[PDB]
Amino acid sequence: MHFGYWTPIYGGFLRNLGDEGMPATWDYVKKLSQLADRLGYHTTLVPELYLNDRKGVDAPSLEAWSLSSAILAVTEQLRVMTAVRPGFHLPAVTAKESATITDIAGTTEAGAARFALNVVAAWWEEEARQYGGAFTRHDDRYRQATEFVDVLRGLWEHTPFTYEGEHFSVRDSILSPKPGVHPPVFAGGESESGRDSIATFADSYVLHGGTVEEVRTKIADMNARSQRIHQRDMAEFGMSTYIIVRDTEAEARAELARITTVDPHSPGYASFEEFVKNSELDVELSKREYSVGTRGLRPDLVGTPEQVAEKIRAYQDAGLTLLLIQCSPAHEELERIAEQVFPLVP
Amino acid sequence: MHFGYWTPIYGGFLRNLGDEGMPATWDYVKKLSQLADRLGYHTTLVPELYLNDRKGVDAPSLEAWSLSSAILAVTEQLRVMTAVRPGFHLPAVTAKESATITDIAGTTEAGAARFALNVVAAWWEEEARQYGGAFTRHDDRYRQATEFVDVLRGLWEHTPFTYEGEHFSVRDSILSPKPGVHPPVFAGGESESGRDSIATFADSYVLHGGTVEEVRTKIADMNARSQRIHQRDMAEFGMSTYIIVRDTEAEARAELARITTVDPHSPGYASFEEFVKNSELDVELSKREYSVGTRGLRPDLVGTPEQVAEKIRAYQDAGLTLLLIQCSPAHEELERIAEQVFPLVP
Repeated sequence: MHFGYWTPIYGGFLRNLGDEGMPATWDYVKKLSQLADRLGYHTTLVPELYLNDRKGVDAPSLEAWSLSSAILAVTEQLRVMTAVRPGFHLPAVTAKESATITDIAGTTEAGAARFALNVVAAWWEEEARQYGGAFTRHDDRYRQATEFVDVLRGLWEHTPFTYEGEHFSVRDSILSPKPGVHPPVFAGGESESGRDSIATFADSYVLHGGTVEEVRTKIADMNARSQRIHQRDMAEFGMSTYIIVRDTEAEARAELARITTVDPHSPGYASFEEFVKNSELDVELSKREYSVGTRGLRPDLVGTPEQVAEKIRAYQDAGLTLLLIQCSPAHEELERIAEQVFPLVP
Repeated sequence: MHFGYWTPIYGGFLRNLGDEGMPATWDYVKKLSQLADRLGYHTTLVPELYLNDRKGVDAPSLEAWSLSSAILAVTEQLRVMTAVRPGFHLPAVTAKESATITDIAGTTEAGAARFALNVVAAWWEEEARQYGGAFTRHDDRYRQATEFVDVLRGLWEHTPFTYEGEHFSVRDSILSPKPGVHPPVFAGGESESGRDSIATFADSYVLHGGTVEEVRTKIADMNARSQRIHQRDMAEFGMSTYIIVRDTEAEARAELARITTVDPHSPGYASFEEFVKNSELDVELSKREYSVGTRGLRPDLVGTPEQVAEKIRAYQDAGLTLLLIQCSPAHEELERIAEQVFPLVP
């Protein structure tokens, strides 16, 4: 079980509250990344959005690729998983940028790649209008993600590489040097049609917060699809989840109530209606499920370190290999998890 | 007189030779950037090209934006001037990436911006075919650079910002937070039609290697254009030049002969014909002028520290405020310049 966390690029993760002692500045991100790297966190997910989807469109937010490159230059072992939307990027330029970031980061002590990519869809239509991104329809959305990954892979292995497609196309392209260890491709998308495409192009899978049976079922389904396409199980499985660990379960449950106290005028839910409309997920999201992220409290990792470790161990047996923890304040909470929960989860 | 230098992203600057003890790796770039920052170098120019134009298309090369972000995270005072081609970027995404890099870098002791942009044209047509860039020519090339900068400026000052143009367009776009000190816009382009557009959108000007009279005339011409458009002189003037400093002038001239020894099988001149065709400069380049860069040896800063300092002082009186020095090996040569030439040039 690898322990990861979300990098706070929006000044927090709670849509009901404002200040969480997590400023959206490089000063805070550097301190947090260096602390997590020292504590033994395996990976950090840096989401890619040019508008703050947690505190309001006008609230301060950091750019994913520049921040990711800077984090890797000031850390030693922490892997940086960076999100990427095909509609906002050229795959040939992205492949070159990724190879350079692989060199800047190097590899872990065991020779594993310190940089990964999360192929996410541009669900926010207003963000695409504002930042000039190509908004795609769900069947062509999954085909644009396949073509983008085919060009990334093709350039990292072949010299020259040529590709022809409806969304992306390259002619006799030369990329030198190739990454030492190629960045692993992670992807998330619960559409039934998209599940087959994601099983083909991605190495590992990302999932939103769910119960132990929902996670076991979805991991088994993805491995079955990957077994029919490539004759292999998927390399890693990460779940985006919110964690609340305290000395007593009553303190943990009091903090749950505090963060779920709905403020009617909170601008955090600006992107909620657009997420419901243009994020084709199997089950539609409610306003309460969008309080800390995308079903961050559904796994219910709220309690004492022993209780939370017991729940984490059940996800490990269900097939989960990585957690992508959302905290508040992350500088104090990630240290608490490292000290109290990490030894209990082998 | 501010002393700057070119970051070696192609494994050297000499098209006639191969190995220059300057590997195109982050290990070398980090050592070089940290050394230059300690020595007192003001700025470093990181060119943007996805193919190696100095050692052959298939030779190893580093990506400009990821490397620039990583350099700024590991330095304290050195400013990083990064090149940007409008045909390979979305100006709204570039404005956000630039604001985040401004936060990662912070400011110098005097409160000046540690990140600058060099608006360069996509002259390499084969590179645009390979990496999916939008190749423009003539009035479209200069109109695309004006629109790109108008969107960058508009997003850094106004909230929301709207722009309409043939190349770029944005609708009610929100960018938060704005950079503390906006990145200064540098530009290079000797076309007479392009000179008026560059004087309008850019804060400072970049020039290729030239004589003291060529530089004096061109700086005066640019300030006269800027005076008619904005009623002000341009902020800075940088010249890309190659330097050779030795204890004796005979040693310096022997090194000049060594680096200008043409090798018939050198793959460095792969982009020479395409540079001559699609660069759009007042004077066409010869093969000998493309040996170390773009007329890097035309200023002739070859000699003893006293002789080279005397020549630098004449450029300072002609109107030049910044040098963008090309070295080989840069780790030894930039230290030599800092020790011997820096005190002689006040």
